[PDB]
Amino acid sequence: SLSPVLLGIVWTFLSCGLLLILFFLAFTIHCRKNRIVKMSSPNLNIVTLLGSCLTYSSAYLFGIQDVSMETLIQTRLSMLCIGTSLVFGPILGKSWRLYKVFTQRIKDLQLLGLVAALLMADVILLMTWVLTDPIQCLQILSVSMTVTGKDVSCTSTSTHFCASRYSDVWIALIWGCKGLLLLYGAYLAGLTGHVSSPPVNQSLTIMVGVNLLVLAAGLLFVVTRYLHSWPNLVFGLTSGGIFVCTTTINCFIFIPQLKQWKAFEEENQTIRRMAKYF
Amino acid sequence: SLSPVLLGIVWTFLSCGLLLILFFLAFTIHCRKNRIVKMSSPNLNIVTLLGSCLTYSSAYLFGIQDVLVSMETLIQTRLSMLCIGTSLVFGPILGKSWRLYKVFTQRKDLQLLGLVAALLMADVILLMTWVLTDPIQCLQILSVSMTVTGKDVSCTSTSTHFCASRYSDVWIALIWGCKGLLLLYGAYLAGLTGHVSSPPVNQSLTIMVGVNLLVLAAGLLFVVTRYLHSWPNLVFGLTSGGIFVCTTTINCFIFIPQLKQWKAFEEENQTIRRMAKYF
Ligand SMILES: CCCCCC/C=C/CCCCCCCC(=O)OC[C@H](COP(=O)([O-])OCC[N+](C)(C)C)OC(=O)CCCCCCCCCCCCCCCCC
Ligand SMILES: CCCCCC/C=C/CCCCCCCC(=O)OC[C@H](COP(=O)([O-])OCC[N+](C)(C)C)OC(=O)CCCCCCCCCCCCCCCCC
Repeated sequence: SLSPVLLGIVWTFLSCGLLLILFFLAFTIHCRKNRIVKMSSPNLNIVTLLGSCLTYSSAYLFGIQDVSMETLIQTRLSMLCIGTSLVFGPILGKSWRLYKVFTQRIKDLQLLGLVAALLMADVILLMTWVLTDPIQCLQILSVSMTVTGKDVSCTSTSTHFCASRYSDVWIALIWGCKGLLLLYGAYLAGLTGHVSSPPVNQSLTIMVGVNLLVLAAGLLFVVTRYLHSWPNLVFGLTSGGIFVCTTTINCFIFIPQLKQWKAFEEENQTIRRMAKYF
Repeated sequence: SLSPVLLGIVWTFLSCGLLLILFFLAFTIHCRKNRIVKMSSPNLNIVTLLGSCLTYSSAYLFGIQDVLVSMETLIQTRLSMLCIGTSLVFGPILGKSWRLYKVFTQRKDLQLLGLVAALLMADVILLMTWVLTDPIQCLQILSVSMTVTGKDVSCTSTSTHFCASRYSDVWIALIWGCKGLLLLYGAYLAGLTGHVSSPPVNQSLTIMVGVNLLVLAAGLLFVVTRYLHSWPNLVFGLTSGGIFVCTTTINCFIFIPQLKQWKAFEEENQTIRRMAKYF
């Protein structure tokens, strides 16, 4: 039921995003010991890039329709939740470390432990969601007689959807926990405001990321809920929102590093040129 | 409909909160030239207290049930009052934080009043669009559904009467979304002014406590209103308690330090007056 053209366009965009993420991974693994890369916590960037990979994979999984379907939907939604937690944890840890060293001074292990607890919260919520009530797909046909007190109307609808019995409670939980995390992250971004350079100070990236996150989540929640008879629109909007948010966050993280690195080695090459000239 | 004991208890608690807001308003207006009050923003504190009054008033309206047999406009007005009251409570705090940040980062109440006026105009245009496009309708629907799984088939008979909008989750996501973006910017502002001055002038702790309590209460009350419509006492008590807790906590965090630092100032004044009388 999905157009091949839209599928091809979305897959090409997601593959280009994955290639960009892999390029950033190669850059931050190869140039680990460089000053510009080393001062930007290259170990905590691996977790962000891994979460970005998970988010892109879930965006891919959002595009297959027919074939169970419950396992597919749970898999892609849990992949999205895990990937976004892994993307946003390291940034918050970096901001917290910058705040702590600035304010009357943290190893990578403690930050990774905090990120692991953050991930465990999501794992607990997803596990209790999957076990308490799965996302079983039901074919619903019914006849409804509407009485508003002034007019009588009758309608017969045969609808099919994949959802939980109490899906809004799990929604409100996941949205709520992520929102508390984002509020604390915005507080951290404010605290480490104009405290250092962009590659070290992850403050604009946090604000852009949380704003895009809230906007995309609201839009896609509404669109999935109500425009379910527009499969191409829902698929395109979901994939575009995931792609835009992930690509924007990763670009904000890594482009400053790339340009500062280019300037650093250009200066080193000029120094070597001067040494060779004499 | 609703138990008289729960109604009485909720009304007592809301009345006590409203009297506390009235006392804070009297303190702000009376001592508007005092140094501790003046270095705060009494004109903006008045707006915060008026928003608190609106939020306390809406909690009373949440307890009216099976009286206006008129029920649609009651829900519309109680929810619009909550939205406007939250805007009026939180806008002034953000304006005070922004003014503090801009004063100490250099290279005014009318401007902040204009900013919060725009903030309230956003909610006004959202609420007007909600009412005019998709208003609440109190409709009774009886229906039978033949729920069939991959291998199992069952039938159910449901007859329900609820007052809600046709595209209710659209307006929910919109208002929740705009409020959440403003609260994210408020958290950013609280971070920017994290340790810039004292709690009477600095509003970081009040902002963070308020946004956390607000998100938690809204998330709880959305779910319980949606899924526990068969528990009128529970939903009424929980909604009133959440509104009361949020408003009371925010206003106490704003105004108690003012009272503390005003009483200390007055005590110092009295001590020096007594020493002057001695000599
Ligand atoms: C950094 C990159 C990451 C950001 C990407 C943002 C994109 C989000 C799109 C996915 C969310 C919409 C889909 C909702 C679920 C669905 O498809 O329906 C199946 C169902 C709900 O179906 P339904 O209710 O939408 O439709 C049925 C309507 N009916 C009338 C029957 C009720 O899912 C559930 O039951 C709930 C599952 C919760 C699991 C978590 C979801 C993924 C979380 C990813 C975002 C978390 C981070 C951001 C949080 C926001 C900021 C605080
Ligand atoms: C500082 C003090 C203020 C904080 C007080 C926080 C308490 C909030 C409790 C009220 C919200 C729950 C009620 C939801 C609407 C309802 O009653 O159902 C009628 C209906 C929804 O009904 P329903 O969907 O819940 O039940 C019917 C289910 N059915 C299957 C039929 C759909 O309301 C609407 O249609 C939406 C109207 C939106 C108007 C705005 C609501 C009030 C706004 C107050 C909170 C804003 C500030 C916080 C935002 C979040 C933080 C970023």
